[PDB]
Order: sequence, then structure tokens, then C-alpha cells
Amino acid sequence: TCPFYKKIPGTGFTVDAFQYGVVEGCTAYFLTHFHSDHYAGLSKHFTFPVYCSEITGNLLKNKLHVQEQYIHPLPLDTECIVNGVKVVLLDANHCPGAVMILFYLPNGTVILHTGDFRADPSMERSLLADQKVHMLYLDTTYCSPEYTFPSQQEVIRFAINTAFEAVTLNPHALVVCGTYSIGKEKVFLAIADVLGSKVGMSQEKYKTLQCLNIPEINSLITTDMCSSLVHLLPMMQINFKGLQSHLKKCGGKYNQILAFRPTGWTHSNKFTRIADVIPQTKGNISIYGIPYSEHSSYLEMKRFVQWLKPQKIIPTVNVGTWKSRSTMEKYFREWKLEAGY
Ligand code: NI
Repeated sequence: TCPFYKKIPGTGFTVDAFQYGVVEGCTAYFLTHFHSDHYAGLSKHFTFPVYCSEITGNLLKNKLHVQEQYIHPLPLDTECIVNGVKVVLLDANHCPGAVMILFYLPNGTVILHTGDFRADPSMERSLLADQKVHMLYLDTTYCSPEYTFPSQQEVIRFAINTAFEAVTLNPHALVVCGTYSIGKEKVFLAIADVLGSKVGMSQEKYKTLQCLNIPEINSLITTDMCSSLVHLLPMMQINFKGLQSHLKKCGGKYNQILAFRPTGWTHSNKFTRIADVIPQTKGNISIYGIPYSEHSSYLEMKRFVQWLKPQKIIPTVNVGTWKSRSTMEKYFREWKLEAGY
């Protein structure tokens, strides 16, 4: 059964609600982004209207085989009418194709559903500038002040400088980057650009990347592993055993691996600056954990909400424990008292 924080009242609509069977009263299913916890339940046998971005609809058709007649892609930043209700899709600064959804209810209530997002001051000059929001359905993944991490630009600067130094010292070093979903593509793209290489990967990952509307992508990626010195591997293989095994397969072309595991937040963030980050090393293999986040930090979240001034907040993450719920409610009231709304 579909939980209340996935339903939009006063409409026939649900958000990220594909794992509950036929939801009673649902006339249109929205999908914010192509991450498995959110698309869980979709497949080629789905026969209700799915509303999403262009990029998400490429992934639904090619990767999950959803039939074309049920995929309804909407342009971003554009007022659209869906089953009698005005909606807008906005860029969520999450993974490729990820959106927030503005719903203009027939009674005059305005609802923002963030999906998954990384809040940014640039959102203060989107179509959100123009009107009041009554209800906020909020990605609360990192809603506690201990969750700090650097800008994506600082993290990419560290990765590029680290990879370029290693491979210039040793032209026979291979770089490997872990992946298990879409998102975080700038990590491997930026490193391959500084090294003058295409990125090598499996046919299944190449397929996925070809759905993302990335400019000049044919110039940037390949399935010919032998021609490339930056390889993508599943995240599960980013350990000493998996990497050893991979280096054997390369036929003595390489004699060292430098590997990156983009994580979200980890508790080594509480003590170390990005500049000071060191790898785990065994023999000729080194593994860096890098805190590349596609969700808001505590401070980015708090700024966005204090700017938007919603009348009510409904969290969409960390909703399963009383302690998490009570913590989030306390911070919402602090923010409201500090800012005066
Ligand atoms: Ni996500």
C-alpha cells in the first residue's frame, strides 16, 4: 500500500509510487528520476501514463522496455497541463534527467515535490521566484548539521590533480572509477579529459550513458577497453581483490591502479579536509573515497527552505524511525523561528 507522502491531494497523482500495484484513484504516475528505489516496480508490462523528463523517458524505453505509448516526456521550465492540472518540471541538480515538480492545485494551493535534489542558490531564480508554495515534499537525506561535504567543483579539482599527477609520474598506471547507478558522471569524464583518453566500460553501461543527452558523448566514451586508460567498473569490484583481478586481464599493459569510489557523506568528513584526503594502499593498488554528493548538505537545505518559506514540510527520506522524524521536525521549527515565517 502506497504511503501518504507519495500522494498529491486534490489530484489523481502519485510521485515515485510504482511498487504498490494499481494505486486506487491514480490517473497519472510521475517519476522524478531513474534511481532504483524510485522506479521500483516499473517494467515493460506497465500500462498507465508515466510523466517524467526526456532523459528519464529514454531510460524507461531502452533499459526497462516500457512501451512508448505510456511514456509522457515533458520539457523543463514550461507550464504544462496534465489531466486538468497545471504542472512545471524543474532541474533538481541530482543525476541526469532528475526533476522537481511544481503542482498548481485546482483549489489555489501550490505544492513543490523536490524528488531527490542538491539545493543551490541558482534555484532562487528559477520559476520558483514567481509565487508562493504552501506545501514542500522535501529530500531530507542529510537533514542534520553533522552532514558537511565540499562543493562538487572542489571534489573534481582534487580528482583531476590526483589522477594527472599519478599517470604523469607513471605512464603505465590505469585509472579505475566505480559506478552502480546514473549520476556522478563528471568524476570519470573530468579525469579522462585531463589524461587525453576516452572512458572504457561494458556494453550495458555504454547503453545507459547513450540515453543521457550529454553533448559530444560519442567523443568521450567507448566499449574498447584496450584503447582507454580510464575504466569504469561496478562499485562492488572497487576493492583490492577485484582490482587485482582486473589488472591481470589487461595483459601486462599496466603495472599500477589508481581507483576512485565516489560515495556520499562518510564520517571521515568530520575530521579531514578534501585537500588532506589519503588513499588505502596495498602493493601497486591505491583506492580513494571521494565525497561527491548529489544531495543537499545540511546548510544548502536550510538555505533553500528559509528562502522558500513553505507553510508545511513533508519529509520524503528518513521517515521510518521516530528519532529521525523528531530530529527533522526540530530543525524545521528552528529554521522557521530564525527566519520569521
Ligand atoms: Ni536519487
